[PDB]
Amino acid sequence: EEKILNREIGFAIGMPVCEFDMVKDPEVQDFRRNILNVCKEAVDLRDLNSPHSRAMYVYPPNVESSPELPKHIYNKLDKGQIIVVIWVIVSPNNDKQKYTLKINHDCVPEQVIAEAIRKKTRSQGKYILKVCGCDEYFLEKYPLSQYKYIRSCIMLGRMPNLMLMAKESLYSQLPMDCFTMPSYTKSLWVINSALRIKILCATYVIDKIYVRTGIYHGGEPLCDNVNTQRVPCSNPRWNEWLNYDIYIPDLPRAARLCLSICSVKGRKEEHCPLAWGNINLFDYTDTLVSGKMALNLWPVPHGLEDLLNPIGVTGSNPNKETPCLELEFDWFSSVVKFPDMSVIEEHANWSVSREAGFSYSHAGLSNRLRENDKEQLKAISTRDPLSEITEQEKDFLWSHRHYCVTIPEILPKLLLSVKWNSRDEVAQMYCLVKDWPPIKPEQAMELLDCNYPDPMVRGFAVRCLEKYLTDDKLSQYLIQLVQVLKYEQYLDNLLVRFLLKKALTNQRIGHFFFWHLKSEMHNKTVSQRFGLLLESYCRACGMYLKHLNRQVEAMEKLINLTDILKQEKKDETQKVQMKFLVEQMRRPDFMDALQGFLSPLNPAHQLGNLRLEECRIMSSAKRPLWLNWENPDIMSELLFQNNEIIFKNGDDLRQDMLTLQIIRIMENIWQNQGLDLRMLPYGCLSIGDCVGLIEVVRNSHTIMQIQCKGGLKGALQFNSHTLHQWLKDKNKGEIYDAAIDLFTRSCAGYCVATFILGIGDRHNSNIMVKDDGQLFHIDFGHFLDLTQDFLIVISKGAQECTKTREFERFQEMCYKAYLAIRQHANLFINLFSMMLGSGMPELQSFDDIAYIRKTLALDKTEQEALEYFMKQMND
Ligand SMILES: CC(C)(C)OC(=O)N1CC[C@](C)(N2CCc3c(-c4cnc(N)nc4)nc(N4CCOCC4)nc32)C1
Repeated sequence: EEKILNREIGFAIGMPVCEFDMVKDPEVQDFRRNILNVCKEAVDLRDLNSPHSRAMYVYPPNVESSPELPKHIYNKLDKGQIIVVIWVIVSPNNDKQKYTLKINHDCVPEQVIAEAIRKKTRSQGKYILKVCGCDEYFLEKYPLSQYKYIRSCIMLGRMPNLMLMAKESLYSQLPMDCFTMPSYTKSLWVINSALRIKILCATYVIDKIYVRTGIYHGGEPLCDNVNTQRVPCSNPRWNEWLNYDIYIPDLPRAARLCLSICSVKGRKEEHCPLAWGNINLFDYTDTLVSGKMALNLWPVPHGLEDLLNPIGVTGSNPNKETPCLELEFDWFSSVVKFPDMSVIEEHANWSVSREAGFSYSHAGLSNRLRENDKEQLKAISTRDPLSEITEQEKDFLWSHRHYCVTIPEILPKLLLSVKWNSRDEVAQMYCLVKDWPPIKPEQAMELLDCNYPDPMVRGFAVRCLEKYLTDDKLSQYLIQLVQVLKYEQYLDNLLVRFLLKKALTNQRIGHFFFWHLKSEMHNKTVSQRFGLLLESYCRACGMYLKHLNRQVEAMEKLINLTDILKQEKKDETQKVQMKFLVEQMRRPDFMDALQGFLSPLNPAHQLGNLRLEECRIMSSAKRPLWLNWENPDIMSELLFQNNEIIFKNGDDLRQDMLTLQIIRIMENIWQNQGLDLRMLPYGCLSIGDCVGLIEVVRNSHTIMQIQCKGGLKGALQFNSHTLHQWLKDKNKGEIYDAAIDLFTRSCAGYCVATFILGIGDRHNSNIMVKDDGQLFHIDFGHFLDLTQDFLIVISKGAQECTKTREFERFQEMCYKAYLAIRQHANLFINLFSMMLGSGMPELQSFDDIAYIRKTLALDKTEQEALEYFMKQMND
């Protein structure tokens, strides 16, 4: 009953559910109970129009956000019409019969079905369309071309193959979801005292040692940092009150105490942080902290480059056998609470009245209290998220804060201009935020990074997402939204409720939401937040938990298998290693585990029997596994008969994930702007700590393999004409011009992309080509830091390739692609900035992201940046 569900949830998270019941923290227990309304709401949405609504949850329509087709996509159609193949399975022999239609691109699925019934009968509401080869359905009345599969077929010039299926055949396979509810003052503003914190002593701990402290709002100090006196190592007792230059009523809601135990060496003094810890000055119930408190510290993360870690996670280290700092806060003879919104609202009105009479009767000059000014506000509004905003500009923005509500896009600049250590300014900012006009999701996401910790600011950003973020765009930005959950002060927040609700009403989002959280469960700084979020997801996702457990079981077996191969049988032959794999595959636990589950790279792909004869232990770095499964779909032949995936144990696949996501976003920018630059963002998913899956691109070869004619030629005898000749043999005739054009467009896209992103390495073994001419890159080891062979293909064989008309057309493609991404720089700056909490070695500070500002030449004019890019291309 509930014991079965708790066992399944425990296996999915990799933690028994009873371990959450043992947690004494009232915030943990309140999260577990209070989040359940999000679960109830999602389940009710799924039962509204059951079984159609249940079918839409399990198989959501995979559509683009807009039915409007870019002019170059509409041109690929035949006078606005598409040719589709509709297949029917005629029982008993289960024969596949096809019916070819020529219909308007914007025909809804029921119109297509009716037209297929007409063509079939020439020799209605009881049927649905499915994509041949995978579990993707057309259950909603969107125009056919808006479905990503159809849109993808229009571009690429492939013919859509759809399968007609009885509506009842699908609805009968949807089991009944069993969501069951589980078994489980004074005001801050009347305290007229300055903030002081006592550092008592440290347990579980170079010349001397001290405690470095600071009051922060985000990564910004609200006052000067204050240190304790230096003491010899030993078990240091300080018993020292640290006094801060800030008054208790001026503490913002998101104010934090950031601590460090620092080391001093005498040589120039060398200071090093030994351990760190951050504390929210207010708890989840708005209570100001008081009395004695002990904090277990965390190890210093690699690449800290400062004595404190204000961006770091909040709360005590769960491992209690670590450096433990004892602190004491003042007790104001009562439980002190942050004021209600109505109290803050009254003070904001009284502040606007006081700071108006102060303007008239104040003898001094107050920089914080015309058409040239409106143009200066408009120019500041257009600066990128990493551009510096001076103290004079902050005074300018804050003084015109009411004019700012008319350029809603300026909100991030204005929020940075507020004096967060002044309750008079903050109360006024809350009122402006409360009625601020909504902004576009790509702009609201900026307000969810580490720079904006305020709950009202973050609440506004989430409300913009609830109103304007489509499920397509939510899927596209999922990795960032799951990462910014780490910046939230508390377990229960508006962002977590938005993401969970979305995950629980769209199973495609729920699948990736599960894996982005599960993959970080090894990280103790997020284990509890992500584990509690995972329990609430698993409790309400329905039958999909049974499928997720099968994916988890396959991945655990592959980690175990690859662990034995990398450790115990490392130097044994690939034949002897494959004999071990075939022996492990004869064991029932492994036979079940590595077969008959959905692909974690794309749950629409079923993975049937493991085809060991087509598998191999690769000789590449970290010895990955090349795996091959049968696609058990009734029409697998129309998509792919076998699914090939690389399972790698040892590489941090997060940088590859991020690069592949960015390439996808760049391609959408280009496609929407009428720039057909074909990219290949293949699937890559981090499954855990340096473990993951990579999608194998069918019909691909490295430049190295093409160049050495499969072993005959050696590097010393490498002709720069070989690549072009190989492409001509693979595409003879009219299909040759298409291959050269596809090669040109894809090569242009990758030249610009790798340039802007600063992708290193780049050689004949990490650059690949498909039979049809499509060029792509693999293995993006690092980021934020065009051979003669390609020019010969682009110029169709000419020796003076940099002088042909084809090279001028390729150059224009690159310039337009570069300018299109420069126009969307804030989005890319924001996507990188939101990842600053992952702990990726090549993305640790805003200085790393500033590399994009240089390649995009954001401090120049449009014509000055194009000339910079032309100089880089010519060099
Ligand atoms: C049979 C073909 C010609 C396809 O492959 C071959 O013969 N190769 C011989 C070795 C080879 C280069 N290996 C080595 C590493 C590798 C990776 C890879 C590995 N680690 C990260 N982090 N990221 C990507 N990815 C792919 N890709 C296959 C194509 O689809 C995209 C993914 N191949 C790879 C493939």
